Amino acid sequence: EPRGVVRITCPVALLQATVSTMLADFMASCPLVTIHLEATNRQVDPVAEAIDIAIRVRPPPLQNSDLVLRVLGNRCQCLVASPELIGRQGEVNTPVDLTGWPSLGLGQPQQTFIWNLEGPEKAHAAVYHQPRLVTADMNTLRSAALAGVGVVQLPLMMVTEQLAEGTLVRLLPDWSVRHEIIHAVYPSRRGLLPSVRSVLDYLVQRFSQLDER
Amino acid sequence: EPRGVVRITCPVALLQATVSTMLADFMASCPLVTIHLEATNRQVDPVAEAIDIAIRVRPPPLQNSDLVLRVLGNRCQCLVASPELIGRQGEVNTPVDLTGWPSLGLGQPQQTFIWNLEGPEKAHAAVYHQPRLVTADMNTLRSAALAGVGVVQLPLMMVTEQLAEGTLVRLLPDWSVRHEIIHAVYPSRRGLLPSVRSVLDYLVQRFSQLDER
Ligand SMILES: O=C(O)c1cccc(O)c1
Ligand SMILES: O=C(O)c1cccc(O)c1
Repeated sequence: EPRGVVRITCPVALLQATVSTMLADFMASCPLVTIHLEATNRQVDPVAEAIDIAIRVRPPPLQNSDLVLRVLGNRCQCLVASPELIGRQGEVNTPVDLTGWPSLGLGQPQQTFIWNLEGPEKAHAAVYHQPRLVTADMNTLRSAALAGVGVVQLPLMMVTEQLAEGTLVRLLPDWSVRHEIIHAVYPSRRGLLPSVRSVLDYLVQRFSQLDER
Repeated sequence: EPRGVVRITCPVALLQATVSTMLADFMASCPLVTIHLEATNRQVDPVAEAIDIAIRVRPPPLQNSDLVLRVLGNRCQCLVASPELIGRQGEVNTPVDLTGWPSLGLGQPQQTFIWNLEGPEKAHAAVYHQPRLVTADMNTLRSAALAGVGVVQLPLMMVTEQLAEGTLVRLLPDWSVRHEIIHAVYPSRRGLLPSVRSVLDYLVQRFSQLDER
């Protein structure tokens, strides 16, 4: 019954870990729907590039633009390093202790990398680091952290198996990094289209069925 | 001993499946080397953007540009679909039989998607398809193919576990799609730098230790 083309954008790590299997199951149940899916980590302007659904992962506050916003879930972040690296660099009891640790950075080389932390008694700390590895691929960062290259901040869901095995260890567990909000942004008119709506509703139902943090 | 910044580009699927663990191990053994790694599937111009090492995956023939070329390995491709999809769409004994099958496409939406095939007795076939799913992420394509959304062409190394389980099946096994060559392209002067060379040599040794096809 739903038929037409739907143009979607989604960050890479979220697509591989979560969104891909949703879209696969949707397309199996809606044979007449065509999906053009750009896997990119760039900020996408939905109105100009005529994007029907743009999935984003950003920390609050979020864009109060003219676009419609639907929240899909919250994902917490954490600072991790390997036991080997911890054995060499000392103890981390306050954010100041991270100064000088080798680090890894998610993004582009020209960016300024800073860990924003909130701790007990409403304490805030902002720790600048010069990472020796900079990339947008979360898989590569996790493998580098596993080898003890540097401390890195990753989404919890990306490292759950490693932390359970002990091959990665959480630093400063009493402090917390700002959480990220998985949300979908769409132009008001595009969501009216029947095919776009069916895709939108199915994602909402699938994300509601998840109990990830 | 090696120290400095090395700027590298690498396609996503190859980075996640292969190149990431190499760079991780290298950086653990060379603490003074900084790596800026862009994970992108775009054609990178190394000379203009001042890229030290650009890793590419393209079928032969390759660029005879002024850049230095080092071959790292050959990766064969194959056409796969799920048993369920095969049960619904009929039998595939010649490339003509693929006409009309729902398909998936690796790339951008505006591209023209054609399967180039070579068969027995030096027979060539070129099968145009209109894919209902278009993306650059290989993981998403594999999950869609697993759900029976469409026939897709993927690198063999990406589907070895699926084919062994039977959840994906190889179409037209007597025909072959052109193979892809993993190679690294670098400006002649940039490779002279000590840090770039150490990275280059380590990749050459690591890829030589692989016996992937
Ligand atoms: O929960 C996830 O799988 C996830 C994936 C990517 C980014 C992110 O913040 C969260
Ligand atoms: O052999 C691989 O892992 C590979 C990964 C990506 C592309 C490709 O042609 C091959």
